[PDB]
Parts: sequence; structure tokens; C-alpha cells
Amino acid sequence: MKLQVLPLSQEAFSAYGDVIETQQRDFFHINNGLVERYHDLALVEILEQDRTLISINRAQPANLPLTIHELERHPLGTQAFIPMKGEVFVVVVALGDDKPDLSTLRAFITNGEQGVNYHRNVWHHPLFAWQRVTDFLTIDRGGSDNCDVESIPEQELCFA
Amino acid sequence: MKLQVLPLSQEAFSAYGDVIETQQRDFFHINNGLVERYHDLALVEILEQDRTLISINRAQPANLPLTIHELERHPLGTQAFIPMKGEVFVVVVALGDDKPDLSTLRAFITNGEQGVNYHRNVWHHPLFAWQRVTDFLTIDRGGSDNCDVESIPEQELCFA
Repeated sequence: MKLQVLPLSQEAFSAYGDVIETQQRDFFHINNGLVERYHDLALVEILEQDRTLISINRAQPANLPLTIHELERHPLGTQAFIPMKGEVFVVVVALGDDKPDLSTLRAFITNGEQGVNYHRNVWHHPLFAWQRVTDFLTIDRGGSDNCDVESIPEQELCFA
Repeated sequence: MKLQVLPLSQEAFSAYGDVIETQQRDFFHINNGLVERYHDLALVEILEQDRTLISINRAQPANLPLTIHELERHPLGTQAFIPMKGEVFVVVVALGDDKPDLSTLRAFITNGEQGVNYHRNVWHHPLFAWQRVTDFLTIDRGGSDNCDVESIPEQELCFA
């Protein structure tokens, strides 16, 4: 079928993780307002101390139209991605215990000022960029270990 | 008295934390090259289990001449800062157990493609931006608790 891609917002994303962004978020005035601290945007929840790792994933832009047929999940850790030069990107997510719960399947496009943190065990699509090669500051467990991949009905993202 | 600011490099910064960047760093080819995973750039070390938080700190640019007279340190966690739109920024670091070991005092300027992760307990300067307001993606314990602050001999950064 067709998967409609919608604007990313914290509320629409909240069942799946957290949106990293400043717009309309509560902050603390630090150093007599020299810094505005937009606090507690996401929580890293990783099983092993020694595996709370910062990396950079440099991702090629997808060809469009874009069709998807599987999602991946990381039971052992959250996974945050924050584009490093203001890039818009696209995310697909689903809840579901053993397998993607297809009724929970949603797709979002960011506004270029947003990163995402997927909660542990939440289904999402493998990382890809939008339009241009994009470096994504990553905070996750790293490796290719304890990643479950499950097929989904083939569908085409629609940016109407 | 004059503190000279030098190019940021991994080898020069290594006693103090890690440089987050891709240039000349080992990576993994993922999804038949579609992603390059620059892995293990920095390790977040926060021992309390619910306190690894992602935030954004939006920092005003300092005025030059830049003069410093104190450093802060966080005994309970690492603190990473990665600029969000490729901004250059300036860092000041020192080692030292109870107090800044003045012989270890260094200043660095980044090339715009770099973030930093201060190791736990490393003295560094309170966050400031360079030239323009800069948003820094932040991974740390958050709050203003368990932060030690220590005067150092006043000094002027020199960018010669």
C-alpha cells in the first residue's frame, strides 16, 4: 500500500521515543542567560555501562519513490540520531512485542531542527538520509549485535 | 598572561577526553556501503543508571578578547558537546585531582566538524559559543549539581 509521511512532532512520536529539539521546549537560564539549557530531551537507556557509545553514521540519500518492507528493533538499547548540519530526514516506526504491530506503523519527516531517540525495542527502519549524504551523531550500543529484523508488507512512502 | 589556542586534534586532546569527528577515523561499511559507521568515537561514562540525558545547550558567543579565570569539572560523569550546524568552537582543559594542575592547561579551537567528550573529573571552561549563537547537542548527567568550580590565574586566549 501507501504509507503517508507526516510532520514529526513530540506528541505523535511519544509512543515510540522522543524528539530532540528546542522549539517550545522548557529550558533553564544558565550563566545569567548566557546559555539556555533545553534539558531532558531524551534518556539513553542502554543495558551495559561500557556500551553507551557516541558514533557518527554517514548515510547516503535514498532514491525515490521509496518503498519499505522491513523494520529493525534493538531490545538492549535506545538509539539516537541527530543530523549534524540541519538536514531533514525521515523515520518509520512501529510498536509490537514479537513482531511489528502493523496498526502502529507511522512515518515522519523532520523539519531540519530535530533529532530522534527511539525507545528500546521499538521497531524502525534502518538509517537512511534524505536528498543529500547526511552525518548523524549517534548515541547507541553500536555493533550489529542483538538487532531483530522483521519483514513488513511492502509499501511506498507518500509525501502528500 | 597568555593562553595560546591551537588546532583541536584527537592526540592533543586524548589526556582530557575524546574528539568526535569522522576525518581519518576507522569505520564499518554497513548496508553494502550505504552507511559508514564511524564507531566508538567517545564513551559516555555516567554511573547512575537513569541519568544519561540528551539536551541542547544554546550558548551565546563570548566577547574577545577572551579572558578566563576559572574551570569547572564534573566528578560523576562525562560531558559531550557537539555543535548542531557545523560551528567552530573553543575549549579549555586541564587535568588535576583536587585542583586544576596548571601545567596541564591547554586551549583548542575546532575546525567545525568536531564535537568533544570531556572525561569524568576533567577541568574545562563553562560552555560558551564562538562568533555566533550555537546550539550544542549535549550528553551528560544534566542539572547544576555535583559540579566543582576552581579559579585559575587569569589569562587571555590568543589565536595567533
